[PDB]
Amino acid sequence: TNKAQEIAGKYEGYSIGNCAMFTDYVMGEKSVATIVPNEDGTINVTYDSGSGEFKLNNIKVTSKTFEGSGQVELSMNDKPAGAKDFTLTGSIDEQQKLTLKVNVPSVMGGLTIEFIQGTLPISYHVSGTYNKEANLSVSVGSTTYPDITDCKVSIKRSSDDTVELTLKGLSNLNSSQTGRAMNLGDFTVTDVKVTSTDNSIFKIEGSINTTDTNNTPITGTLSGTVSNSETNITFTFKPGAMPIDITAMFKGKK
Repeated sequence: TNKAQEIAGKYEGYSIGNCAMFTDYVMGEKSVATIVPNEDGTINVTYDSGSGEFKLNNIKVTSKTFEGSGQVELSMNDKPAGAKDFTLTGSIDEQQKLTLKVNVPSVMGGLTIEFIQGTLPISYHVSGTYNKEANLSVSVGSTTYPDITDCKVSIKRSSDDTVELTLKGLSNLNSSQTGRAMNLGDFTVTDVKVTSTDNSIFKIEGSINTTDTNNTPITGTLSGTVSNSETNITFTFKPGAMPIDITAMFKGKK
């Protein structure tokens, strides 16, 4: 059994992209890499990333590792993206998992794409910037303040099933006829848990225990959902030593 056969196979997973302009972007959720031995002991590799198919032929294998270069027609969108040069490196680890990385240096400051074997982490289904059709409605006791439309929530992956969530816009709170506004800043809630019973509606939940951008302590909880680019989140928190909670309901689209 030669070295090419030792790494032969269909490997399934997902593909993540990084360039000068964005990081951790999903290039494909159901990517496939296929390594097939030739009679002479070389391999052909086909990597369907989901935003481009990368092919190499007649490549040599060393210590479960390979590399090569070629041309790819990228399809991050449908449009006729002309051929670009790429280099590809790949290796199979001791547990038979494939790691694969491609560099397309001539586009967007340097585009790299990584193949990661297995299922897409759930946190990718909630991460993003929800600043479209956005609204933030704040209430305390019997007061409901005017709608804030200058606001957003940003969600960043922290692990497979946790995220970091920043609410911006509370600084724009204006007084109501029934009460004065509070001075409130932006804040970030780490360790927010991501779950789903159907892989279509995603629940985000966590306790809040931090300080805002004016250093006011913020304590409480948040609860929301993401589905098809829309989020709805209720934050219930106490600023400082305030003996009543405030509620902020956010909605927006990414």
